[PDB]
Amino acid sequence: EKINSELLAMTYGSLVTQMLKDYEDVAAINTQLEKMGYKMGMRLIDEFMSKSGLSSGACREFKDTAESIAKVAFKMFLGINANVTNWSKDQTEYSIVFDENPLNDFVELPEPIKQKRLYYSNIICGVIRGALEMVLMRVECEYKKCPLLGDDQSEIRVRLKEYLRE
Amino acid sequence: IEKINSELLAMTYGSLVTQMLKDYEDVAAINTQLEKMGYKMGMRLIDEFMSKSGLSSGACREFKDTAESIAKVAFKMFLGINANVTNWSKDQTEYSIVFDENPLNDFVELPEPIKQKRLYYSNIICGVIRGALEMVLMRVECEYKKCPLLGDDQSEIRVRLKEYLRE
Ligand SMILES: *C(=O)CCCCCCCCCCCCCCC
Ligand SMILES: *C(=O)CCCCCCCCCCCCCCC
Repeated sequence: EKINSELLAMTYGSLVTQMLKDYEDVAAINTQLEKMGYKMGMRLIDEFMSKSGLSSGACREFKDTAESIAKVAFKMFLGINANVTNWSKDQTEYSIVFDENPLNDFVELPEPIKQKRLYYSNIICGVIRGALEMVLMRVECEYKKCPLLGDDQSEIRVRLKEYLRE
Repeated sequence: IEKINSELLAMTYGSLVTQMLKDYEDVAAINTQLEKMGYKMGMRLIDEFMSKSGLSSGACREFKDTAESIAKVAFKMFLGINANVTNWSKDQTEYSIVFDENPLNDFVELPEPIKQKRLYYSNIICGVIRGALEMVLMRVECEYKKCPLLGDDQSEIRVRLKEYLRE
């Protein structure tokens, strides 16, 4: 709902504001926002699985995670419609692109923060990594494009590092 | 609202409190900054609440009216919490909002020295109340008095009217 989405956006906005006071190094902020999401995603995967109706085999292959994240997870948690593009030939990498992001609403980065490329929503990358670890996939996930930095759309890259064994 | 969105909000807020708790020696300042974050949010949120709640401007004429509006409508709409009003003052300028469950508190355990320092983990709620009511021209003071994370039997938030404001 819009009001709960506004409330989440403002809460996360308070977090990023706090990080900008507590850290002088934007790279450090990016790293900690991602580590914060990582812990969340390990806990969020259970809510996603139950409320999505997906089975374990919907998560057997790395290739399958693109549609689940872009078409289900993004709508469920952020109300965003995302698309999958830029597949690698070996299908170990894909990009998730989207033109809207409720966390970005009413946000304006000061010029030095833009030039140093803060990824305001970097927490999303951590959530993906932590969630996918729980279905036994170790991935790297990083932002490449964000309209707050003057880019034409948002793009997040997801790369498979290894399949895990329990 | 829905569990997955409420869990997601609880975890995002939890990362905020966790980041602030690095400043472990001035817990009072943490309480205050959490309130100021809520204060700014509540000024921005009040208009949306009025719209989704269907309340008119005259629904907010008297301070006594805010108690049911916050405890019974806002708390359900924003946190999924059912709350109750108690401990009215004789002149109806003070009431408390009491509740036994709080989704922001889920799976949270404060270390013993933080409990002794009386962190109010959910203090952002007090600021939301203060900022929202300012927009309907009430200057209020709103503080936590009891929280189960500190060993209390329930949550209690005190709301006190300081003055009716002028446009
Ligand atoms: C099998 O393929 C499992 C799918 C993994 C679900 C991933 C959920 C992540 C969605 C992004 C949520 C970002 C929330 C940010 C909060 C501030
Ligand atoms: C007229 O007097 C109407 C009363 C104003 C209602 C204000 C709504 C308060 C919202 C409380 C919930 C705080 C949410 C905390 C988010 C982390």
